[PDB]
Amino acid sequence: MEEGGDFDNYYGADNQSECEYTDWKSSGALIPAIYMLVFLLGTTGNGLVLWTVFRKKGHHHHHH
Repeated sequence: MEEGGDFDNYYGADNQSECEYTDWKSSGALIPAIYMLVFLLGTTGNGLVLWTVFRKKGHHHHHH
């Protein structure tokens, strides 16, 4: 029974929107996980097999 008569435009309704109830969900108690399961599957995967082969080549970085 939230009075307010007509014209009731709710107001300050943002008090129930993505503002400070989802971003602060954790921050320091949730990232250490997703960043732990994506650490061995977001870099260790590959992105390297090329680097190593980048110092070899066996030419001159050219192929015109």
